[PDB]
Amino acid sequence: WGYDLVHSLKSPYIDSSYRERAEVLVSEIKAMLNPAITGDGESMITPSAYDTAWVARVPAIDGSARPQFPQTVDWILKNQLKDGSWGIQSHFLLSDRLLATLSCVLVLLKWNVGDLQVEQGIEFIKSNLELVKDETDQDSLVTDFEIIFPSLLREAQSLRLGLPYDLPYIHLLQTKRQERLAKLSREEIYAVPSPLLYSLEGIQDIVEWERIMEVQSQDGSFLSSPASTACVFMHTGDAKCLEFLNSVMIKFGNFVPCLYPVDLLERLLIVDNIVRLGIYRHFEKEIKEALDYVYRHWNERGIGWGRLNPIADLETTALGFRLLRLHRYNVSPAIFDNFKDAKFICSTGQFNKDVASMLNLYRASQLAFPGENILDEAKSFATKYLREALEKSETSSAWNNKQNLSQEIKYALKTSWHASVPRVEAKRYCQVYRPDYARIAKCVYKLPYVNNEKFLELGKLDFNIIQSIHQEEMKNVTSWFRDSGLPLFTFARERPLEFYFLVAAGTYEPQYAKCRFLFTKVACLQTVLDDMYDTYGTLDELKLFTEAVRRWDLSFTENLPDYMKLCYQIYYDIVHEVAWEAEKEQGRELVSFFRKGWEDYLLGYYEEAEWLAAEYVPTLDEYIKNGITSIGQRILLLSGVLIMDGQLLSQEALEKVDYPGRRVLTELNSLISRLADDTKTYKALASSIECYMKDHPECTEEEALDHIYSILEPAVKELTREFLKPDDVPFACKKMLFEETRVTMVIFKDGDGFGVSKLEVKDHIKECLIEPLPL
Ligand SMILES: [Cl-]
Ligand SMILES: [Mg+2]
Ligand SMILES: [Mg+2]
Ligand SMILES: [Mg+2]
Repeated sequence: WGYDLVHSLKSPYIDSSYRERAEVLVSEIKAMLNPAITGDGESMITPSAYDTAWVARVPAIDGSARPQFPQTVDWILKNQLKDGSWGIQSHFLLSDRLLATLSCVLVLLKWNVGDLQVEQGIEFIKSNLELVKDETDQDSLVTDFEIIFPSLLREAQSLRLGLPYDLPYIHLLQTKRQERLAKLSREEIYAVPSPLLYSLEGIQDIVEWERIMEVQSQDGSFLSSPASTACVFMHTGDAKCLEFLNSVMIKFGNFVPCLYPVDLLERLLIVDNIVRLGIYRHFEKEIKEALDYVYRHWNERGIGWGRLNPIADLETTALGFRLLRLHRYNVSPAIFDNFKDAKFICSTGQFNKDVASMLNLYRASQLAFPGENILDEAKSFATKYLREALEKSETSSAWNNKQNLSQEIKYALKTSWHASVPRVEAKRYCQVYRPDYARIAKCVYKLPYVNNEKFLELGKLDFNIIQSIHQEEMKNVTSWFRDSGLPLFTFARERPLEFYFLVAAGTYEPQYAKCRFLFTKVACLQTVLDDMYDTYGTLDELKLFTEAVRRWDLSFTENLPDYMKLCYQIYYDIVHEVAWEAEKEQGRELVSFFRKGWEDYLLGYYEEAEWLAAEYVPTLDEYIKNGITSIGQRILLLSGVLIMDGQLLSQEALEKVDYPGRRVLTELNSLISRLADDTKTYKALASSIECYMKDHPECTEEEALDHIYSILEPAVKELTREFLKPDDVPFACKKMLFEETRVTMVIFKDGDGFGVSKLEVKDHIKECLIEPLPL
């Protein structure tokens, strides 16, 4: 550890060829995504054999005895899998194969063709149905399986196909079907668009076709389902229905997907994945183009996965809310009123979709601004839902286990967005992201623009390049620390890597090396100043040191004890090196501004020193006032933020994020740091807890702690708004301040009062800065 560990590191990814390879990946990715955000190749989605077979049913509109779309028949005949089923070969899901195979077998029979495919299709259905012993064996269910399959299977039964119609599992499905159909308002199907419009082909005996057009989508589809739309068409001859089938055939050629379009959801999944992989900074233009389009279609009623959906979708709406707000678009969490009742519902659709909706709601809820009570409710509700989902047997289906759903859920619940290490989360996601990820709706499908090899390849490479660059910086850091004189103060612990990590883990970009470096010097100085003021020094010594702080005269230190003479000199050098760099970057005078900041900080320390010497316990108001200034986060933050390559902060601009006395970014960080620190430790002079109990003699320790959190929680919402707020402050500066707060919040998370876990601090440095991703 320390100097020796760091200088032994030898990362290959520093060589310029790796960055050059990464730039080819970036260009290839932009080319791949171009049709999805700029062109017309939108909605890239795999075939649905099940839906294709429904479209193949439509008889020629000229009245002749052939299909209107004979290419779909040809497709089906040519795409049977080796086991006799239809579906995507890479991923086997019983309900998907059962539904799709029975659908294809029936359409082939209609047109009197593919006798061999039909024979093999029937064998698969019969064979696999007889393997189901109990419920646990059915696996994950595609959308509305319980409703559609009994209906489709009755159709087969009327044709007397050789299927096991009398199996227990079959009877169970009918039972489940009746159960779903009971809670159904029939009269409302025609008045209020609902999830069931996605599967009309499964409830033909219920639907009055002459009334169903009122809930048709503007593009002629029924909830974007080709199968469902085709069904309505054969019953009504509706022209807009036909136009929708035509548009889908024109787009895909000889097949259809199970959802079309998916323009809104797809765009958001692309951005989500790019962001979580840590590679967003390469694709600013594409992310703006994607989100601008989503925002154009953002409305008070929420959004569906496609822009023409007649009803909003919680999964897509919650994802959109989060990404839009995260990217500084103005959205209101009142859109979640659309998914309420007399509160929330979303306990109806297919399981994976329901879980995805609640994960997205849970995540969106963490981006709350002050006074946004509905997000507080959303959080509670989503948390409760997700905790229950873990206890559900569906969560442990073979399919869900293969995708580690329970792990994803558990990880989501233990993960607080505010208390996160950004570089570490991206690293972890590169380890979970799947190029061949399969999703569920009416059938199993993939979105190749969202899930592919290139994303991951760039993700891993980019992470390793960034990390190797940081490893070289850590050599400079440790090299500087060693010759700095700081190691001489043996009453203070040496933590240069921990302070480096504090900034590098959030502000990682290669151009901000000077920012990380100066930040690390100041934090190293501060830990020594801190131990000097609250532990090592005597009041009389500290009065002398505090006086020299006021004078800014090196010659004046002749009065000080030897150890303080040295401390003053290092302090004086570091302050003025930071100042010089800042003036270089900013092009204006900043020495006076920095000196004032250091004065306030250390006078704060001295006031605290006087309190200790007098065994004085301040009121909580006094404690907080002093603690915001003396915790020293402010002057530390300024020492990094004013020296970010190419980021100009006028005085006016700076005062929007730094202004002692106001609730701006640096002030909120100071307050949050002080209190998150107290809540984390305090048990191990006097803290905020102890101060409240002096102010309120009768209150318990529990009441005292609870009150501290009542100050914390609102502060964190304000931090979030100040960060994301639109303004004329360089966003990179705001992000630096925010990300430093986030890493701080990781360090002090879960405040039981015992103290900080030093062992986990090290593990974070290891994961983030030491060990690369395997390629
Ligand atoms: Cl998968
Ligand atoms: Mg202290
Ligand atoms: Mg201390
Ligand atoms: Mg402490």
